[PDB]
Amino acid sequence: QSEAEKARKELLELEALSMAVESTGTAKAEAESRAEAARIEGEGSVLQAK
Amino acid sequence: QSEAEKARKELLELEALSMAVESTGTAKAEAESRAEAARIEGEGSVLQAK
Repeated sequence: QSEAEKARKELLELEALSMAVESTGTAKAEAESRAEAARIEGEGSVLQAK
Repeated sequence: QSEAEKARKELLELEALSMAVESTGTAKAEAESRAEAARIEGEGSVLQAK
């Protein structure tokens, strides 16, 4: 079990990176989809006001 | 049982590291996913206000 835990620490160190990529990708993809829509709506609003 | 406890201390000393990696990786992955989204929303908000 001690040898399994030496190996398991490295697996947990890798899962911490896989979980950071999956979480940041999801959060960034949603936030950037809102930022693009709000910029399109904002640039459109400047012309509509004109 | 005394010989088993000498070996078991080393296993528990290793599990304390595995448990620190699993807990810190989970906490960091969530917090950084919020920090990235809140930065995208903040930089987007500066342009929307402009």
